[PDB]
Amino acid sequence: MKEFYLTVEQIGDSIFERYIDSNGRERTREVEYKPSLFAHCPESQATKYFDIYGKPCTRKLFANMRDASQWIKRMEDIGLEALGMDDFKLAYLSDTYNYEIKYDHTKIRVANFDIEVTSPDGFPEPSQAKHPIDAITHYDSIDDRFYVFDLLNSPYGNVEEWSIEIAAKLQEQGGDEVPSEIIDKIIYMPFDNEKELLMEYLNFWQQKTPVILTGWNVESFAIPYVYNRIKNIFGESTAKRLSPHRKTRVKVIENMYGSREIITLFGISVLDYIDLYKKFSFTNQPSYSLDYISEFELNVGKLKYDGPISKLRESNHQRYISYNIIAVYRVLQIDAKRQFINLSLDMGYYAKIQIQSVFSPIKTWDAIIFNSLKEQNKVIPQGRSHPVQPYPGAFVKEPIPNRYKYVMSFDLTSLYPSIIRQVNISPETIAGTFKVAPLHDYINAVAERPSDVYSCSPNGMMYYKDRDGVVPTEITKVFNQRKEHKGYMLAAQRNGEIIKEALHNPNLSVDEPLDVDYRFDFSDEIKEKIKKLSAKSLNEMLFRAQRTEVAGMTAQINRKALINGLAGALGNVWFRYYDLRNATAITTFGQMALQWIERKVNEYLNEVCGTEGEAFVLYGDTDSIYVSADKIIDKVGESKFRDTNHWVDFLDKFARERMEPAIDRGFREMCEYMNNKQHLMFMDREAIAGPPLGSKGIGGFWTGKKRYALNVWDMEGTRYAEPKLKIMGLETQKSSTPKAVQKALKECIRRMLQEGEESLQEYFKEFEKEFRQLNYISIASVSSANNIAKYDVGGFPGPKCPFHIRGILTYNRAIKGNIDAPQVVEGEKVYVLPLREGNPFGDKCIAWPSGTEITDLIKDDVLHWMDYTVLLEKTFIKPLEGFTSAAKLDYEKKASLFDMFDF
DNA sequence: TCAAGTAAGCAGTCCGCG
DNA sequence: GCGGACTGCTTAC
Ligand SMILES: O=c1ccn([C@H]2C[C@H](O)[C@@H](COP(=O)(O)NP(=O)(O)OP(=O)(O)O)O2)c(=O)[nH]1
Ligand SMILES: [Ca+2]
Ligand SMILES: [Ca+2]
Ligand SMILES: [Ca+2]
Ligand SMILES: [Ca+2]
Ligand SMILES: [Ca+2]
Ligand SMILES: [Ca+2]
Ligand SMILES: [Ca+2]
Repeated sequence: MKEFYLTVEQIGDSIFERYIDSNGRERTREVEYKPSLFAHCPESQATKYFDIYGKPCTRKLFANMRDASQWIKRMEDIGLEALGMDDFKLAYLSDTYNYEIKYDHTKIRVANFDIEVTSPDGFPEPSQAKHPIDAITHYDSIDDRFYVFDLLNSPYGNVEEWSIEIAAKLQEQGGDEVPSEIIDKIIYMPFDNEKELLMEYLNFWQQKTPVILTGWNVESFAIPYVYNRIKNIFGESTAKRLSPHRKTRVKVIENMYGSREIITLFGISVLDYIDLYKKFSFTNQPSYSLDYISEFELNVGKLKYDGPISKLRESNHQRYISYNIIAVYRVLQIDAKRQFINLSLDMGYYAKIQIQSVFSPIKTWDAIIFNSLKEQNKVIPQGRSHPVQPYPGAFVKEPIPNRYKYVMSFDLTSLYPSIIRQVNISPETIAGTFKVAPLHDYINAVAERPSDVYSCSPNGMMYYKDRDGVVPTEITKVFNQRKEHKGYMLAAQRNGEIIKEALHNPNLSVDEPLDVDYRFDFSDEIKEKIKKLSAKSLNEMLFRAQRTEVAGMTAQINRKALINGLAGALGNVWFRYYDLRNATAITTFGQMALQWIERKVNEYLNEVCGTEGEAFVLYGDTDSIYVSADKIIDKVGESKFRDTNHWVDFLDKFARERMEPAIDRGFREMCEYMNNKQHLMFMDREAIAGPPLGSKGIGGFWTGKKRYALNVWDMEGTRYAEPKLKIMGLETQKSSTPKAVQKALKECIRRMLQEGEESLQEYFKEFEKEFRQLNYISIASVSSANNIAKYDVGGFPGPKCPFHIRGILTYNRAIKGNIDAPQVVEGEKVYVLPLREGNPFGDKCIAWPSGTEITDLIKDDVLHWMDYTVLLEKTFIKPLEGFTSAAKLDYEKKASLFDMFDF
C-alpha cells in the first residue's frame, strides 16, 4: 500500500511523525527536517520559483526549523516579505506525501473514552483533579473492544465487582440493559487501588496509543482530568506518557468573556465528539448533554438512576459502571449514524493537515492552496496583519406580509463558489478596477459595460480571463465532490418516499428487506418487489434508506460548508489570502444576480400572463426567489385538476420547460454584460407549494424577512408521500422556544396551511385550555447564558440585566450555600421560567441548567409558582398573533349575525 | 463559546412621549 | 403602551 501519516508534530528542530508504512504497519520517526522559505530576487537571477504574481524568488534552505523561524523575524525587522509555508509540518507533509493520499481507516486507531469521578463537593475541576478516577471505559476501534477499568476501593467507598450478567439483563429484570451486541466485546478489569488502575491504564495506552482520540467533552473534561490526576499522584513525567512523544502543553483557549485550559497531547489528534457534532450536525440544541443528544439522534431513552451522580457509585456501583460503558457506546452509535469521524479523516487527508485542523477552514484552505501552488513551483505570500473592517453581504427582499396560496421557488446552485468560478475571483487573477455605477444601474442593465477585456463584478473589480485562479481551481474540486454526495443524498431521499408509499399497502407475510444500494434510484424490479413486502421488512428498508440519506447529508453539506467557508475566509483577517476586494466582489455580484433575475422573472411572467408591472417574485434571500403561481394555476382552472398531485405535476413541468429556460437566458445575458469567464449561474426549481386541492388551507405565508412557512409537495425533485411543512425563521425553528410550544405552533401552522381558519381556531382553543398540564420542562424557554458576572451585583440583577440572567441570579440565591446543587455554567444554556408575583424566590423568573431537572431543593416551589399565563402569552400567543395577522386570519372565531339563536 | 462570512429577526431593558 | 437605542440571542443564507 501507499504510506500515509497518522499524526505530525514539530518539537524544536525535529518533526515527529506517526505513520502507516507500505506494509500497513504503524511506525514512528523523528526527522531533522530542513525547511525552505523564499525571498524575491532580481529578474537576472535564473530561478524556477515564482510568487503567485509571477515575480521570481530564490529558495532559502535552512539548517533547521529554528533558523527558518529566526530568519522570518529578521525579514520583518528589515521590512521585507518572507514568502513560503511558515507552518513547517504542513511543508513536511507536502514533501513527504506528494500525491493524493489514499488512507485505510482500518489501520487508524480511533479511541473513544469516558471517565467517572465521584465528588461530594460539587463539580470536579479538571485543573485541580482532587478526586479519584473511579472508572474508565476505553473503546479501541482496531480491537473493537471496550476496555473497562473499575476502581473497587476508594476514600468515597469500597464496592463489589461489576457483574456482566446483571448488566446484560433487562431493566425489568433489575439489569442495566447493556446492549447485547457489545456484551461480548467488553474486557473488564477491576482494581484494588487508584494507583494500580492508572499505572495499568498508562501501560495499556502505550500499547494501544490513540491516533484519533474522541468521546464526549473529552477535551474540556476527561483529558485534562486524567492528565492532572496522574500528574498529582505520580508527577509530570508520568502524566506526559499520554503523549507518544512525551510532550504536552497547557493551552489557554480564549473567548470574549474569559478563558479555559486544555491539554495538548503532542502526537495525538483529539476530535472531541461534542465539537464535531456542533460543527457538522447543523443543529442548535437546547442542551448538549450526551443524554439529550443520544435521545435526539438515536431515540434511546435517558439513562435512569436514583439520587445524585455523586452517590451513584456508593449506592449502585453496578449501574454506575454499566452507564459508563453505555455512555461510550452512545457516541459510537451517533458516529455510526452521522459519520463525522469519516468526514474529518476525508477532509484532513485531502488537505494534508493535522486531522484536528479540520475545525479551522482557514488552516484547511491554506494547506489546500499551498499544496496546489507548490505543484507548479509557485510560492505562497507571507501572511500579514489587517485591521478588522465590516463589509456588505447578501440582499434580502422585503416581502409583503400576507398569505400566499401557490408558490414556486428557485435557487442558485452553490452560489458563492459559483460566483468565484464564474468571475474567476482569486488573489492572483486581479486585473484592475473599473468605475462603478450604482448597483441599481447594473441590475437594470443601464450601466455602461464594465469591461471589454476582463471578467467583472459590480463592486468595481476586474479579473483575468486567460487562466483560472488557484481559488477557482481548488474550489471546483471540492464542489464536484459535494455534488456527487448530494446526488446520493437525494436518491436515498426519493427511495425513502417510494417505501413510505408502499407502506400504505403492506403485505401479510414473513420476508426480508431487500439488499439494495440506497444511494441510487430504485430500479423497476426493486419497486415491484417492494410492493410485495411486509411492513416489518418495509420499515427496516425505510430506516436503512434514511441512514443512507443521513450519511449523504453529512458528506455533502459539510463539503458545501468548506467551500462557503473559503468565500468567507477571504473576509477574515487571519487568512493568508484575505482581501476585502475579493470578498466584496463575491457578495456584491450575489446582490446583482438575485435582483437581476427577479427583474427577468417578473418580465417573463408578465409576458406570459399578458399583464403590466405585476409582481410575481414575492420574496428573495441571497440566492433564491419565491414566485407566486396563483395566476398560472388560474389560467388552467382549479376545477380542471384531478387531484393535488395533478397541479403539482403541471407546475413542475411549467417550471422546468418554461421558467428555467427563461431564467437561463436571463443569466447568460448577465454573464456577457459582466464579461465573465464562464456562465455558472444555474438556478433550478426548488419547492412547489400550495394547499391540498379542494381544501381551505392557505398554502403559505410570510410575516417578514427570513420568516415564512410553506406547504411543500415537491422539493428538488423529491415528490413527498405526504406534504411537508417548510418553515423558516418562525418560533417553531428556534431552540429558545419551549419544546411543547414549538410542537403546538407547528400544528397551528399545519392547520393554517392545510385545513384553514376554522381548524386553526379549534386547535388554539384546545391548547389554551389544556396547556397547564404540560411538563414544566416542555414549556420552559431556553437561552445561552453569557456574562453572568457582569450583571451580578452581589447577588442581585445590575442595570440592564438580561431576563435569562436575572433567572440565573434568582436560582443562585435559592441554592446558595449548597455545595452539591447543580451550578449554572457560564456560556452554557439554561431553561427559563417566569414566576408569579409574591413568590418566595423574590423575583419574576428563575433559570437552571438546560437538559436537566431542576434540583429537588426548589422543584416543588418552582412548580407551584410557575406563571403559566405569562408563559402562554409570551411563547405561544404572541408568535401566533404574528402568524395569523400576516396570513390575514383569526385564531379566535369573531362574532357574526348568526349567533342570534338556535330556537 | 477556539475554529469562514453578513443580514436580520424578536425579547428584553431603559426611558421618552406632553 | 409603543417605539427607539441598545444589548443579547438566534436564525437564514
Ligand atoms: O453558512 C453559510 C450559508 C450560506 N452562505 C452563503 C454562501 C452560499 O453560496 C449562499 C446560499 O446558501 P445556500 O443555503 O443557498 N447553499 P448554496 O447556494 O451555497 O448551495 P446549495 O443551494 O446548492 O445547497 O449563502 C454562507 O456564506 N454561509
Ligand atoms: Ca458520567
Ligand atoms: Ca475526499
Ligand atoms: Ca443555493
Ligand atoms: Ca441546497
Ligand atoms: Ca404491498
Ligand atoms: Ca438558498
Ligand atoms: Ca420593542
